[PDB]
Amino acid sequence: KPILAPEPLVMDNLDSIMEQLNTWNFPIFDLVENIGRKCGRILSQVSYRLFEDMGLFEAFKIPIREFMNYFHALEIGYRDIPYHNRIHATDVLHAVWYLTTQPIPGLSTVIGGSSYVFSKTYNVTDDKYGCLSGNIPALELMALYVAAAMHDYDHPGRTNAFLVATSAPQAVLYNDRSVLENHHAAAAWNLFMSRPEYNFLINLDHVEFKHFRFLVIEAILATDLKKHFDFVAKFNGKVNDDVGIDWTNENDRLLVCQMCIKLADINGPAKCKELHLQWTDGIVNEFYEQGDEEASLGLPISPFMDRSAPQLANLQESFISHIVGPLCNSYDSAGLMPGKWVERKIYCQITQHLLQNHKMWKKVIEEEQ
Amino acid sequence: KPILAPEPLVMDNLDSIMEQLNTWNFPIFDLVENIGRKCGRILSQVSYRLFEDMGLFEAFKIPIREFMNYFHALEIGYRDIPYHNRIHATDVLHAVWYLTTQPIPGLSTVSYVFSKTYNVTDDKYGCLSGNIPALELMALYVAAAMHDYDHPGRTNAFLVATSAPQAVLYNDRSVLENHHAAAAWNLFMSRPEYNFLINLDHVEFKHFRFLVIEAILATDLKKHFDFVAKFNGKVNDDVGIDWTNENDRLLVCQMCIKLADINGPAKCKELHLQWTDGIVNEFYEQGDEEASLGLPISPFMDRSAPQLANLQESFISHIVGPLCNSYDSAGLMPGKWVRKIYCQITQHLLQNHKMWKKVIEEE
Ligand SMILES: COc1cc2c(cc1OC)-c1c/c(=N\c3c(C)cc(C)cc3C)n(C)c(=O)n1CC2
Ligand SMILES: COc1cc2c(cc1OC)-c1c/c(=N\c3c(C)cc(C)cc3C)n(C)c(=O)n1CC2
Ligand SMILES: [Mg+2]
Ligand SMILES: [Mg+2]
Ligand SMILES: [Mn+2]
Ligand SMILES: [Mn+2]
Repeated sequence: KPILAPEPLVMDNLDSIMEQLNTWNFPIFDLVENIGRKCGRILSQVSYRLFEDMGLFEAFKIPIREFMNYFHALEIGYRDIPYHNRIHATDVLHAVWYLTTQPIPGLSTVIGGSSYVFSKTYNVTDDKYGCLSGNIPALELMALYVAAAMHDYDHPGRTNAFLVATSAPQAVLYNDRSVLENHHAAAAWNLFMSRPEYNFLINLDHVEFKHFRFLVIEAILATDLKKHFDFVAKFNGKVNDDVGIDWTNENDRLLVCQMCIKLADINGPAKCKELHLQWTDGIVNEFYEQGDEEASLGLPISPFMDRSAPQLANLQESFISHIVGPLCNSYDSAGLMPGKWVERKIYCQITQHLLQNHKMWKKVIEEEQ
Repeated sequence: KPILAPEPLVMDNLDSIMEQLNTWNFPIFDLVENIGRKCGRILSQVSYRLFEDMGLFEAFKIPIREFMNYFHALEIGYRDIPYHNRIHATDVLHAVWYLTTQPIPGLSTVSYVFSKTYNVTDDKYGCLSGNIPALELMALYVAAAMHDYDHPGRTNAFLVATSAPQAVLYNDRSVLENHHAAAAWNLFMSRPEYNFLINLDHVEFKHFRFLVIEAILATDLKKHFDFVAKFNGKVNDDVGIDWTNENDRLLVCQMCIKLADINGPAKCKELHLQWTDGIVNEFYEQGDEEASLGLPISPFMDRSAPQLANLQESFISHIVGPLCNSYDSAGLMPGKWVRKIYCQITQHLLQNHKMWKKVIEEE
């Protein structure tokens, strides 16, 4: 019955691609081909590297075998669908790691902090640059990373609105409230608890484990796009009406973690053209599969989900303008965006990609009109 | 095989008690004895009478057989535990009906239904059923019937502390209330013999389901203070309660199902004390199980060390009292003009509070 991590445990010939993890535009699809399509190891392998990179194994006496057992079971439970698969989960984990360990221009380190981890890739001795992992305790950072790995577990390639409209068993079970996000969290925790071979958290005390579980759940549930505007408003409030992010306040740290996983979840439009376009193919393929089923069931086809009338450019442009753009703006306004001091001015790779990708789609719109 | 209602759908031997439904201190335990303790028909029989009394069957072309099928299946699924049983569910349904149908002094009256027990000659009175559309009222009543379905006689905190499958399933968030709503809707949808809502259109049905869920989830005591604050907010704000606003009517409905859920301390001594025995018995059963494990026994749950009077007094002072005060302040409490108002409900709550204080002093 229990799914255990294959004898090799850590694969050895992937070192060249794995060295590139500390870039924003990590070539994740090249990693897929390297490892093997539907080999089912990308997540556990990347998880190992990133946890190793942060010294999380040592920080929480995590047994590597149980870690790799759980993460393999987890990744096996991601379905082979175009977008919400184990490759997306790996991508999201890489993004929250990048966002939390890379230099942020003019970020202050929290007074009185000794407990925290730092990436081996964070070798700078600058006072002009900080990173989130210096302001967020290791337990909370680990919670965020595990959440990213878990966050879309057993996704069926349909939206919540679809599950609700068709009274799917999941929607009835969760009373039409964050159906998939509740499922991802609940199923992934159930998986964890089902076997002692999965108990990589054996050395947290009872209090720590309970707090960890709470944080993981809050992070996963924050991925419901239905609550996107509420989260952005609430964060904007703390930066505009309030004294800003109190890194000493547990609730402010939670809210940064949630904004962080949200940005990571929908990072595609903020990547280089190549990655962005590959992820686009994935998501629109899931949408059309839903459109097919909606039609066959006599329900009206949802916007942007008709293969016959795609409106691809409109989907992309509006998604960037209404969702991703405001989220990046909000996150930048708090000063959490990785970036570089120019020669003061800040150069920000993430918002620059988002601008270029937005331009690109606005051009297709004119040409098609 | 589905659970269907007993062939003679309406019982005929309960007429002396069922006419007394339009009193606050409905003798519900006498009805239990009339029907038979574990006969399992109390909820469906009361539901029939109240829906009949409101003309809801006619208002929504509800087929009575499917209605009675569902409500019997529902009541069968309430467990035989001391408090969170089908008798509590019936009690809660009776309370929301009473609160929404009975005369409220100086309430402005505004499709809608009215109780047969309500005369329209007295202008100095209104009732909530005149300000809340029939669909929303029906949602509230069905919610009350469903609201504690398949209760295991343990608190959410217990289920969370012991990583019960339900707590893992609902991520520690309103575990029981999510379960009650989800299990009761699953039951409804499982059989066409249960589809008493067949004649709502798609829009109405969706809105109905949303309202029912919101009412059930509002019974989580963890959210008690938020609801009371929010309601006090709308009352003490400008324009007060806007009966034309849907979100203002939802909060009224939620405050109504909340008051009904914990109505016991606002009943006559006799009823109050019977319900007390029930709840403390569930608490001690949980206390037992907590000690069977290595968990510390929760406050007021040790039978070998009871703080009954403290439990009662603090529950009234911290929970019930503020809720009644809030609800009275909005002017929604049933009562009689005697420029003075006599209010049976707040009167009972005061007396029961006094009673427990006295008991605390004697020690
Ligand atoms: C990374 O690329 C993308 C990733 C996603 C989505 C779109 C992407 O690009 C367009 C996406 C969109 C979505 N609904 C929306 C749709 C349809 C269009 C728009 C304009 C806005 C929303 C919220 N809904 C409900 C949804 O589940 N998703 C999945 C995540
Ligand atoms: C109407 O009678 C009663 C009905 C209930 C409860 C108490 C009653 O009166 C004692 C009750 C109380 C409870 N917790 C509390 C306890 C224990 C004590 C106090 C002071 C306050 C709360 C919120 N919790 C967690 C709980 O589940 N319940 C069940 C509903
Ligand atoms: Mg998701
Ligand atoms: Mg309850
Ligand atoms: Mn995702
Ligand atoms: Mn109840």
